Amino acid sequence: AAQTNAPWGLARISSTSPGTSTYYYDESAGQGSCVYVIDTGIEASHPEFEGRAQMVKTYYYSSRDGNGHGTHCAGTVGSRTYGVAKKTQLFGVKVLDDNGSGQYSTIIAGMDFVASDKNNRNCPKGVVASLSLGGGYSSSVNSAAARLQSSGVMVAVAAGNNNADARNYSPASEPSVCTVGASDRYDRRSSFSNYGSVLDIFGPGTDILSTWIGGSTRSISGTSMATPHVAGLAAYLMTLGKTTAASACRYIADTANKGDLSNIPFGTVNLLAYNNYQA
Ligand SMILES: [Ca+2]
Ligand SMILES: [Ca+2]
Repeated sequence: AAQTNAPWGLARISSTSPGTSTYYYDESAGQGSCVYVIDTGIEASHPEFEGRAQMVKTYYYSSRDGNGHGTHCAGTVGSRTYGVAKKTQLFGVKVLDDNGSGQYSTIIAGMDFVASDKNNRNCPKGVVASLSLGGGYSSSVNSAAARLQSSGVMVAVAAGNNNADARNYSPASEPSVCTVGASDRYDRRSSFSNYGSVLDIFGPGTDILSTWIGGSTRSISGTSMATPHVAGLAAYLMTLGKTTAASACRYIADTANKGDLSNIPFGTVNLLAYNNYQA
């Protein structure tokens, strides 16, 4: 299948070179996989989700996304127009308040929640969790992210937006999960993206169009936008039988576009998420 005039990052992920505008993907489109978006929530009524999204848990007064950040990320995973995995199932877990902020004990609780809740849901092709959040190093946060991964969920986390080594941020610094850096439309590392040996992969994160609250859309930037391209891609590959939750990050790295990016510091992987689609 082909989506013409796609957002650039969806094109980038199905091409060996930059500058194309068509997203080429298999029709299966992540059908039968599930992605948990652990964030500010998801506006599930947005037309672009087509009834495929729902809130399953909130740690605040309401389950509503009063911010937009979670809706945007969810959109890049699995919205019709803006998503990598256009037929996946989205579940929203609200660990961040409507200012985009959250305590570490709540974030941890949210990851433990997903590990359990997945056993109650029908996800025959597998389970993915997208965590477009982070702060300073915490061994407990890293530990929760490790638990979620070892549960059998493909965990994808943002590297962070400090133009620094990701080793000092969590859950970015947990080795066992899939730590995602950001690139721009010219195949440069995004000027804000963290880097370092703990990064596993890069994805598109500068000027990413996606769904917003109030039924709208908008284009924002960050490692937060790169993470759901990778989470979506994982879902899409698992539905294809190409990989499993335990090895998806490694599979994505082994099948990535190698060496295309510029401004990658020495010791950081130069690998950009790629679907390898061939009609
Ligand atoms: Ca190339
Ligand atoms: Ca890793």
